Amino acid sequence: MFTGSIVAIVTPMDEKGNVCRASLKKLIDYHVASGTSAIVSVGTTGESATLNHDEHADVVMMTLDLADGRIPVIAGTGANATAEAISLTQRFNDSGIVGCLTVTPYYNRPSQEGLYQHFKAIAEHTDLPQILYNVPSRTGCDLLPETVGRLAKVKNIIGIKEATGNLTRVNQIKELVSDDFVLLSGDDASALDFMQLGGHGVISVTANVAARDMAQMCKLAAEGHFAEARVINQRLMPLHNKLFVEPNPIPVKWACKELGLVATDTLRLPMTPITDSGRETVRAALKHAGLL
Amino acid sequence: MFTGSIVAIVTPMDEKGNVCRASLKKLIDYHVASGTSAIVSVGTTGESATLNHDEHADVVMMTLDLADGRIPVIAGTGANATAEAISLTQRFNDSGIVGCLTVTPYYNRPSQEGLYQHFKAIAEHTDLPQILYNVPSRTGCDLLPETVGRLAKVKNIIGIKEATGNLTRVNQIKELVSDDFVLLSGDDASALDFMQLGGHGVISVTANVAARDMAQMCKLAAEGHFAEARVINQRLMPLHNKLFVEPNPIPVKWACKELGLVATDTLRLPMTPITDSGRETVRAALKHAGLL
Amino acid sequence: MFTGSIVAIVTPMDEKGNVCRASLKKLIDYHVASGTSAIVSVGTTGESATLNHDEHADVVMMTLDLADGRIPVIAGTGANATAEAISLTQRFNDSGIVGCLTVTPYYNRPSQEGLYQHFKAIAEHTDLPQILYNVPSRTGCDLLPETVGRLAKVKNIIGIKEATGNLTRVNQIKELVSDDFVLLSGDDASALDFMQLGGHGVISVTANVAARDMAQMCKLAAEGHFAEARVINQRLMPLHNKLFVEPNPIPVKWACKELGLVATDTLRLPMTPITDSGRETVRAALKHAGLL
Amino acid sequence: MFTGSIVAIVTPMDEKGNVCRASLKKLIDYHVASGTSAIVSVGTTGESATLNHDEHADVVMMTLDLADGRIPVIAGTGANATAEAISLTQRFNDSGIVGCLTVTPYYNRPSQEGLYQHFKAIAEHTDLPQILYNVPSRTGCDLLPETVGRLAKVKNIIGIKEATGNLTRVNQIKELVSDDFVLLSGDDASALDFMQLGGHGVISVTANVAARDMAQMCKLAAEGHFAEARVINQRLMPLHNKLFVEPNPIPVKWACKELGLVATDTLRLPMTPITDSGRETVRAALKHAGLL
Ligand SMILES: [K+]
Ligand SMILES: [K+]
Ligand SMILES: [K+]
Ligand SMILES: [K+]
Repeated sequence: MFTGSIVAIVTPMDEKGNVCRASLKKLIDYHVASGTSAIVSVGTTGESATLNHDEHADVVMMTLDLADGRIPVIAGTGANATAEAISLTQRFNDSGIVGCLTVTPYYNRPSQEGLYQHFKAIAEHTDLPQILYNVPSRTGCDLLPETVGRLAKVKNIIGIKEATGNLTRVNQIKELVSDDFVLLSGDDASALDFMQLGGHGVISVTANVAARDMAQMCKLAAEGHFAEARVINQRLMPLHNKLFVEPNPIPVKWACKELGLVATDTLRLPMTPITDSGRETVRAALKHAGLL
Repeated sequence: MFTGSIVAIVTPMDEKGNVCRASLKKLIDYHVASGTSAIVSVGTTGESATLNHDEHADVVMMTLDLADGRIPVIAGTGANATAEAISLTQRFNDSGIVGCLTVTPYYNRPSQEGLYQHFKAIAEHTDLPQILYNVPSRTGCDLLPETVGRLAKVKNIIGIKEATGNLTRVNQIKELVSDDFVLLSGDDASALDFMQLGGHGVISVTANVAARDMAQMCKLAAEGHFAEARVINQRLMPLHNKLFVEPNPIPVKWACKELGLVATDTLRLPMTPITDSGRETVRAALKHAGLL
Repeated sequence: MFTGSIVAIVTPMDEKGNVCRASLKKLIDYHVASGTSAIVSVGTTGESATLNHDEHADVVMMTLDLADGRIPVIAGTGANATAEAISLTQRFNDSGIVGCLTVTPYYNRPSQEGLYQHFKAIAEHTDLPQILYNVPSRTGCDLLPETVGRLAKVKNIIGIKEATGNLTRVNQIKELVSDDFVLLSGDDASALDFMQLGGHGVISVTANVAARDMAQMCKLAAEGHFAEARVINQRLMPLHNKLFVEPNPIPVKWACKELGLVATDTLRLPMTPITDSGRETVRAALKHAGLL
Repeated sequence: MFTGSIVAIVTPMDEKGNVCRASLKKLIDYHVASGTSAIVSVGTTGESATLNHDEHADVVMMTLDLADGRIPVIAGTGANATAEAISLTQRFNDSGIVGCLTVTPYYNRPSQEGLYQHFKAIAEHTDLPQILYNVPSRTGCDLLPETVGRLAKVKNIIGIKEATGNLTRVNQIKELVSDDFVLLSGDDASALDFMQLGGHGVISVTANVAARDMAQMCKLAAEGHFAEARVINQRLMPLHNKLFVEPNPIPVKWACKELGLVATDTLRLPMTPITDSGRETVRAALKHAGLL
């Protein structure tokens, strides 16, 4: 659903930079077995920036097909041009996906009114649940709680993936939206704290390599067993952190290859191969989490 | 050249949001008459983000046509995917443009190495001069001086539009590159200071409405007459600031419409109409500059 | 104790800028009746910066005397010179105070090792419990969790007043210290969230004017009744915020005078009298909290 | 004058942490010989924070004595309490100092109005010229250009040591004040740029060890020979940066001891000894500058 450990899955690629079906199938099975709640296909971690709209749609359909109904698929549909966002959204209108993860327009820096207008129009062109995504450090703009409250009144807008790492925002948003509105963390290092404050889950990068643990940590947190949840979080912390020792998804794709979950760690420019020291660092975090 | 006052020209649109040729023609004649050094077609102020590649190409082509050789045209060709960037550049290869303004990949946040690989690849597949564009506030990433030093070694990469507003950068970059490498300000409010420290010009938003004063100011600065350049810069300061009271190009498009330079101030979503409060602030700035 | 609503009390002054005993007595009685847990005398809010060491000591002794054992008194003992801090601490060694609130050296910006050395020496010259105080925005330096863990091993160092507003720090510090180590919020706007994450109380400014409510909010939070705690927090939020509409303690001293708790709102330079719009703002927040 | 290279001189101490006259005498003779314009006695680099008012006065007095009229002395007289500032200034009234360097109140964070009241009061109770000192990184507060414009109207306030490193400030302040108001850099790494934009000098930390190069560099800059000034600035750059590898004055005191200029590099707590890693970094910077 839109609760628990939702994975922002990587798009495994062959040596040529094209989606590798075999590796994608392995990852999906892994998530189905590990207890992951849902899969966000072609989000930032899935290299949505270097995949054209057609390739993007292909990856989503393939994932949907490989999921075979065993696990829900949420599609990344963000764009910085309102017409473009609506257009990408419409490709999935009756695809089988359960909702869309749509980011605030990046680079062009619209006003809060622009942000509002942008999401309102997208929402009016689909029946699919829309989950807002705010990540000021990559977009150059920040969706404020007041605007979220406004947008939460649109029937189709059902939640938000908050990636600021600004924990005071959980309750500022909660105070303005209904209890039905879903609050998901967008920052692994603080997801547990986010949950202890009232969040409902996390759209995770760490979950790519430690799905079992992340799912367990989230269930406990959900049941209010924060003390035992912290133990898992402590084992994972070096991963929550070192997975960004280099531009995500560079560290997570290598970790995946290393773990034997994907065939290659190939990425598309401007993402480049992990450095040697980067390898050493990630390998240690893996060791510490007990995955290696 | 790639010196002096270069206008980051707006893309005039009708009520339907489609490019308006008559207004564009008017703007071009205005710059030819005011002494503007060159025109940057379809850059950030030209709404590159909301124009599809086909519209992007048509606008650049229309501009060349309307310019009729009277003023050089530089096309915005930035993308956050290297392959997309290369393709976009190939569509302009022998169009008649003098160079390309290429922005650091936004949103995906690549490393200094990725940034290096990105631009090197683009430069390798064209013969047009490349002008790098650094604006961390909008992209989420920063092209450091040392990376600029590496890139400047590529025959094709001839300059940089620096928009951090961090003036220590002028001499940090200046010392790492060749004497003929061009440094252009990308921040109107600090452009004269930038030029006083060693820069060669400015890719201006203010030049859209104060083309003549900007051209004189830059010429005075280039000649070392900073005191007399400061006088003009003081008249223009409110505009340098107020043109950003609301998300650019919202204030400047309104200002063009107000002066009778363009028919409408219509923009594409997520850009919204100027507020009444914005109208009065920009208007007062126009009077201060002596334009209305 | 070192739990619940601890007030960073203002130092009421006559028209001449000297402590007003009558007004101080009224405030202390108010806190005793309202259920405030403890009083931090001559802290930042109490204008420790404009009071010399002798006047500082006089205010503490007077407060201690007026408290008459009905409520614990913690004394502010911070200084940016280690010898000076030790010296001020020693004046209170057998005064009757229950502990000292000592801030990280301001202005001189020592290293983490310097911070460590600084608090270790102070602690070695007293038997009084020491509560560390980290407020990077006023001091220019930041005491990191790792250093806190180091210092928490010193028997005499018993807790920390965290005023960064950085909520991820509650559990980073908790992971490194014993469960006996006290974590107090130093930021009213986020104190409840701080408590929900594991904090034990708040050294509050808001408590100066809404002591009953703050004490109640803290007890509920302590008993795990966060939902009802939020209701009180919501009523107080405009106060948590507008109390800093001007340099603290300018807004809180006026609120105090307005409420009739102190005779005058006189402050010492560089603190200046509240502005008219400042008054209007604070008066509204008071209204909203139902105090006015 | 209040032009050129002005050294923010260190306060040499023996093993016990007491002021060492012999080393001070040596430093003063060094500046007299190297061409240093003036000496700032007991400023931030001189450990004003760990010296009591009596020690502060003795050091300033010793310096005047040892200077024996061969070089002007400016005393640091800043305090975060207006009354304390006024008193400190009165102790130097007819001492022979040429002016006072007075820092914006740190820690208590006053408003622009408070800042204005503070300096006006100080200026009113002395006849010595006042040089304002803005360093937000250490004080937690910022003296804006417009407040500087107000203060500059006070006969007595003659200049500002600007240490933000924000170069747009030069002309923002320049345009608000009288032609004879002095602008001094307080940031070594950006001092030449600051001077190139209109500043008159720099109150330097690097001048402690490279007095001669700094004096020539500033004279060249004052004469408009920026190219030849840049050459020297490049040699000195590693030092401009490395002298802050560890909390100033830790690196610079070590450097003085290393050159044989001072007997010991002892500091007072919270300042701690230089680390071995620091030793090697500063040493390499000394070789680069050609001093060792
Ligand atoms: K809704
Ligand atoms: K080149
Ligand atoms: K302890
Ligand atoms: K003056």
